[PDB]
Amino acid sequence: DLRLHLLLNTSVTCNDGSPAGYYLKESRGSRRWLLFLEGGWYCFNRENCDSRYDTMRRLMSSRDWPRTRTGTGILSSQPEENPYWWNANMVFIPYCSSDVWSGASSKSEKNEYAFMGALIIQEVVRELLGRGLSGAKVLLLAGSSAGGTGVLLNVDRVAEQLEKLGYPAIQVRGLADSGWFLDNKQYRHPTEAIRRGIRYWNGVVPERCRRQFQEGEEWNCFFGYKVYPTLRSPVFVVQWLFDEAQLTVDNVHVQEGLRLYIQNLGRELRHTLKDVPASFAPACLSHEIIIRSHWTDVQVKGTSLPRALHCWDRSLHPLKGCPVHLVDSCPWPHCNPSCPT
Ligand SMILES: CC(C)COC[C@H](CN(Cc1ccccc1)c1ccccc1)N1CCCC1
Ligand SMILES: *[C@@H]1O[C@H](CO)[C@@H](O)[C@H](O)[C@H]1NC(C)=O
Repeated sequence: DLRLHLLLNTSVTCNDGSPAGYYLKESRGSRRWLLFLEGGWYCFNRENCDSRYDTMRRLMSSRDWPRTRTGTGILSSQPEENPYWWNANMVFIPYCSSDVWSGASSKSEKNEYAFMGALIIQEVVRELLGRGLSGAKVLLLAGSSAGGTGVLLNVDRVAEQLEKLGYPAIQVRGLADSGWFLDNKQYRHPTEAIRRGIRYWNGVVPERCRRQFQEGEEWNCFFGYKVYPTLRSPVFVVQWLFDEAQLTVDNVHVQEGLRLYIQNLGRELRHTLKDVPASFAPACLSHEIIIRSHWTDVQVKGTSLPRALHCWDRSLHPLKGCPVHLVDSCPWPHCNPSCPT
């Protein structure tokens, strides 16, 4: 089990001003550290954040968090469940800021809620340095859904933080699961929600991407295919070709018009990954993968995700029989037989 620690700096808070935190299981024989960002949508104004506080309160407050959590999938310490990194130091960071991990604003006389996602990540890193992270060789910042987008927005800032604190030997990398979206045409009649959220949250984006798009256009940096080329840290992208959250935003819930729409979406997703050399993109209708207990079961071209990640590790020391770029070419959901049921 992973054990809860609330942040010693109690000014870095969840939405309601309660302290943020992290769950930790140390592995003293290992120099690998895995820091996982939880997902769970977001809120973007007073009225919809109040609604979230009523029925999704664990995503806005630490007051009701349990003392422990069980690590699953890539967070499991059992080699049978996690062939990739079972001996690593494991960290699960709960999502309690509702800001896609981008916020840097405190509660105040003008602000009913605090949106501190970007500061929460930085404070977790700083406090872990006193608990063994100072000896790491590799820090993998991973995340699913809003947490996958969170990796893209924060991985280079973690790398810059460790350099400035005097730890240039730690190699920072990212693993972004189910956070690679397209700003496409909907099937029936959403970027406005991110534009509004950034202002409400005092949201921050990576500096090189910010300098490209400029004031008022920072929402562009929330889209993987636009922010990825600006990043310097190595990032492995995991994305279903027919992601259910993508389809929900597109108003898809089969005749010719919908058939063409769905096939075009898979082709467009595949196009955006052509120049992403570490990627895993199966032709399945689903959402999230890395913390599911049966994450080992899916394969692309005969290679599982745990294998592809191991081959990525080797490449950062092409490899014979050890591929890292794995994108399905078949054009319809479940054309890959290994898709989840
Ligand atoms: C997992 C969540 C963070 C996903 O949020 C999806 C979008 C926000 N977009 C905008 C978007 C526009 C077009 C197509 C897809 C998404 C978004 C964009 C990039 C990264 C995160 C969220 N919302 C709009 C209303 C409801 C959800
Ligand atoms: C606590 O965090 C806040 C916000 O990140 C920061 O301004 C402050 O310096 C921190 N306090 C200490 C003692 O580091």
